[PDB]
Amino acid sequence: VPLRPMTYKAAVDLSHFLKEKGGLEGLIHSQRRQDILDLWIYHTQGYFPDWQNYTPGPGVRYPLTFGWCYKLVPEVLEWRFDSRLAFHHVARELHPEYF
Amino acid sequence: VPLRPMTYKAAVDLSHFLKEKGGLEGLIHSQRRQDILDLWIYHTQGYFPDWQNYTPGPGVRYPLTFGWCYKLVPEVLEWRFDSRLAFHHVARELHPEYF
Repeated sequence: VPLRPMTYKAAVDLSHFLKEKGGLEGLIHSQRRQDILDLWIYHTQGYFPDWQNYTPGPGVRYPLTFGWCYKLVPEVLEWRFDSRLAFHHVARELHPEYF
Repeated sequence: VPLRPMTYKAAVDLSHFLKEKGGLEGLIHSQRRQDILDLWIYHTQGYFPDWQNYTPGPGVRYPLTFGWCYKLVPEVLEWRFDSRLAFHHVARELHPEYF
């Protein structure tokens, strides 16, 4: 599918789709796992795999892409959904440098 | 100045400018007062005066425009600044209908 962009719209439609039809919720996090997810989406939906970044730790890793509603919570981490993320751009609040 | 749009960028630059050089902070709210502010900005900076809407009450009136960081708190209200507004689109969280 046409190489498209990761807009806030996309980030939710997709963020949503992963909850209502999938076991990402809870699933322990690993770089390799993220990559197959990232590579998959990129092929399935078409978004270039470089948007799924989280804040640097320690603690909770808030997504850098507003709209994407999944943070990584406890360094063993899990894919924890959270919809106040679809409205609160936490990661920008904490790390304004990144934006 | 060229009739421009009220983008999140503008909404803060402007939202900021009002704190660091003005007594809007606290000032009791009235429709008429808002209007002279709205009409002024529109002339000064150039933004068509129809962006400064807040949520319907009771209670706190969160701005409908993300970026604009001023809510109306207590029905006598005041122009109360708040920067977690530049990151949290509260009004969309509460009233998803409006968006």
